[PDB]
Amino acid sequence: STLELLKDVHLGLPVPCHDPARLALLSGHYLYYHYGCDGLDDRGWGCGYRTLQTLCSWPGGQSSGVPGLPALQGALEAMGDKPPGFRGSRNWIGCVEASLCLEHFGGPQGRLCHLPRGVGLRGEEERLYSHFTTGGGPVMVGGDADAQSKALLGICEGPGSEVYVLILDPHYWGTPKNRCELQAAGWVGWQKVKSVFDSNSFYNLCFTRL
Repeated sequence: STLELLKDVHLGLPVPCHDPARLALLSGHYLYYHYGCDGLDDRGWGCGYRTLQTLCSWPGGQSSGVPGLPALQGALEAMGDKPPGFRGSRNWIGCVEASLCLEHFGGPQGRLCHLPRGVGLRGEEERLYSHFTTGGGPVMVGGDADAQSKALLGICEGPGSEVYVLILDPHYWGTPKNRCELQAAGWVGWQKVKSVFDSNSFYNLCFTRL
């Protein structure tokens, strides 16, 4: 009768440092949306929608008001952001579309941020700490130029301020049994910012707040 998705899947993960100097995790709850999780086969193109659905699930960790992919595409058509025929298409979306859909469906507020080429998080480290500390939600990372949408759920750093971010990857295909399975395979996990955000690429972020 109901869509049974996994909740708060990062819980139980070890800190990626021996002695973290700073650590901030999101508050509130979210669900793990991923390829095909609702029966629609969006492999290869749907991951931006899946990350967006995760954002929509926060902070209640509830699926009941989270739109499906067709409804998301239909909203973009209705708003004039995409041409007729977009609904039913296999077109990808990113942070720009996500921010528009958040507003349309009354989801958390979605604030855009562009990261150009540069070191680390390009100066946005402090914003990310403050964001999570002040009740911020999952941060979408667009899938442009790497073909992988991701959500950011936390941030920490070691003694030398090498930063790690807690990443949620929506590319799982199948039915994940539990959060331990996701953690063991790295579908959710801490990663060094240097590896998540290639210094020679651009990234878009969409911060969620409520």
